[PDB]
Amino acid sequence: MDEFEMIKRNTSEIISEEELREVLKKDEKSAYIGFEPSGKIHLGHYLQIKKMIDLQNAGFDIIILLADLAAYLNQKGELDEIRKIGDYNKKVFEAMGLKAKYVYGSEFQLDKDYTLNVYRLALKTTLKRARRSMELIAREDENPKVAEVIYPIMQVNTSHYLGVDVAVGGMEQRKIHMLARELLPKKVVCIHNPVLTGLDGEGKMSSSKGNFIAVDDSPEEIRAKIKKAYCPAGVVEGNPIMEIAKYFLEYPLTIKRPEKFGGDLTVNSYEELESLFKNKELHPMYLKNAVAEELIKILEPIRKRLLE
Amino acid sequence: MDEFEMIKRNTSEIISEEELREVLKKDEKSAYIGFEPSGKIHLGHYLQIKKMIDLQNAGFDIIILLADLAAYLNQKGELDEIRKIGDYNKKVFEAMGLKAKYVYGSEFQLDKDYTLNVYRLALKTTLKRARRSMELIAREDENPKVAEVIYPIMQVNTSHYLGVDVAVGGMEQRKIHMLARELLPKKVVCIHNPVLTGLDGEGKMSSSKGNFIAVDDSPEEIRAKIKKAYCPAGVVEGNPIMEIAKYFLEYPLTIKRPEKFGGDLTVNSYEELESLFKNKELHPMYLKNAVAEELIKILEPIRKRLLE
Ligand SMILES: N[C@@H](Cc1ccc(O)c(I)c1)C(=O)O
Ligand SMILES: N[C@@H](Cc1ccc(O)c(I)c1)C(=O)O
Repeated sequence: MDEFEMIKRNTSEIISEEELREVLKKDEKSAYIGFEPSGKIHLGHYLQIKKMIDLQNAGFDIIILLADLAAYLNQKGELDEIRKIGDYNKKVFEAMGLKAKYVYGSEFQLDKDYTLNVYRLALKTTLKRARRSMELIAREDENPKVAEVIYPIMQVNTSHYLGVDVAVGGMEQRKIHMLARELLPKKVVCIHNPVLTGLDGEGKMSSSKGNFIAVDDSPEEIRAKIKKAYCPAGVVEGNPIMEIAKYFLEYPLTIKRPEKFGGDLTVNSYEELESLFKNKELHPMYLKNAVAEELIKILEPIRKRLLE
Repeated sequence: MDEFEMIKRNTSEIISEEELREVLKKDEKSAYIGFEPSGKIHLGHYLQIKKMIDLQNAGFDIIILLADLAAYLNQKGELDEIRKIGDYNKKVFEAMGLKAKYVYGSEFQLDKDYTLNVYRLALKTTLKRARRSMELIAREDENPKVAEVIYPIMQVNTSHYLGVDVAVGGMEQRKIHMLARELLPKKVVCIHNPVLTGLDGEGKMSSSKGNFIAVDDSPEEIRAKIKKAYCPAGVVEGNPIMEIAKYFLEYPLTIKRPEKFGGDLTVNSYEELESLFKNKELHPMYLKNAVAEELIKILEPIRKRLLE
C-alpha cells in the first residue's frame, strides 16, 4: 500500500484522486480539518484524527482548526466557554497521538481582510445553496437564523486563508466543500470520511444525540454500550458494531468463542468478517464481545493519558 | 411651530414621538441617515436631506453615511467605484446646503469589533425576518444571495456603532429599524420619510427605475419630465406632481393661469391646493406649469453650485 492508498483507506470519497496524486509529489503539503468544540470526543472524531495521522505519515503538515467562531454561529454557546472546550479537545487529539498545529478560528476569522472575503463570497453564494450546505450541520432550529448561512461561507474561506492543499471532513461537509471548490481561486482536494451510525441504529452518531462511545469511556461503559447496541444477525448495513470492526480494529482478528459454539475464529480481514457475519456464521454476541475488548485496548492509551 | 413640529412636518412616522421629545431636551444629540451611493441624486434624496437640515436646525449634529459596503452587499458594483459615486453624492449633499460629518461605511464596518457584533446580531435575527426587512431594498435577483441577509444586520449595527439618538430613512427602511429597536441595548428614535411616486405613476421613485427628477436636471429637462408625468384631474393619491407641491414648494403659491381659464390663483397652503385640485377647479396643465417653474427655482442654486 503506497501513500495514496494509505490515505484512501476507509474514506468515503476523495475529490479528486488525480488532484491528490499531484499534491503527494510535493515536498511541502498541508491538510486541515476543523471541529466545532465538543464536550465529549467520540469515535467519529477519532476516525477523522486517524485519517489526519495517515496524512501526517504521508508527509503532510497538519493543521487542526478548533472552530470556535463556527460553533458560536451554530449556537453552541458563548465564545469564552466554547474556547475552553476547544482547549480540552486539543488535549484529547494530542492523546490520540496527533502532533499538529492547533489554531482557533477566532484568532483570524474576524480580521478585516477575512471578513471582506466572506462578504465577497456572500455575493456569490445563494441563500438556497447555503442552507442546503448546512442541512447536516446546522443546529435544529424552528426559526433558522442568519448565522446559519454565514457559517458555510466562513468555512469556505478557511481553506483559502490557511492555504492548505487538502481539507478533510466527514461526508456532512461535502456540500460546503463543493461550494469551496467552485468559488475559490485554488481548488482544495477534499477527503471525506464516512459518517458512523449511532449505537442504537437510529441515525448518525452525534455528540448531541448521546449515541456514541467516547474515547475516554471506561472499559465497563464501553462494554455496556456495545452490549445494548443495534446489531441484527446477518445485517451489516447500518450496523454500528460492524462499522467499529471495519474502522478501528486491526487484523488478523481473533474472536473468542466457546467450542460448543464453533470455537475461536481468526479473521484475516474486515472483508472476511463481513462475509462470516452476513452468512450468520458469527453471532452478534461474539462479534460484540470481540469488538468491545479490542476497542477497549485500542482506546486504553488515550484514556490513560487523559487521566494521568 | 416648535422644533418637534418642525421635525415632524412631512414625515410619515416617528418612532416614537415621546422618545423624540426626550431627545430634544438634550444639549447634545445626533442623527444619521445612510444612502447607498447613487449615480443621480433625485428628489427622494433631497426630501430626506431637507429633513436632516431640519434636524440640524433643531440642534442635532448630523452624520451622513455614504453606505458603500451596503451598496457592495446589495450588488451595486466594486467598492472602489462605489466609493467614487459616494464622493460625488457628498458634493451634491453639500450643494443642498447640508453641512455634516460624512463617513464611508467601509471605514469602520469591517473592524473586528463591528464584525463580532454583526455575528452576534445574526444569531438573534431569523432568516425570514431579515429577508422580509429587505423586500423594498434588495436588488432584484432571481437567486437571492447570502449578502442580502447580511445587509440588514450590518445596518442595524450602524446605529449602535455611531451612538446616534436618531436614525432617519424612507419608509422602506422601517422593518430594518424595527429590528434595530428590538435588538439593540439602546432604542434609536426612527424618523421615516414618505416614499415619492415615480413620474409615470407606476410604483415608487427610484434611481434604478428612471422615473425621477434629479436635482441637477436642466430646467428644460424638468419641464419635459413634469409635462409627461402621471397627473389625472382630481386625483391626489399617487400623483407625483401633487407630491412635489406638498414636499418641496413654499406657500403662498401663485399659480399663473390665463384669465379665460380663471386667472391667477394664490393658494396659501398645500391643503388648499389639494382642495382645489380634488374639486377639479385646477387643471393638471396649470398645476404642472406652476410646479415645474417653482421646482426649477428651488433647484437652481444646487445645479449652479454643481456646475460651477
Ligand atoms: N463544519 C465543521 C466545523 C468547521 C470545519 C472547518 C472550518 O473551516 C470551519 I469555519 C468549521 C463541523 O461540522 O464540525
Ligand atoms: N439601506 C439604505 C442604506 C443604508 C442606510 C443606513 C445604514 O446604516 C446602512 I449599513 C445602509 C438604503 O436603502 O440606501
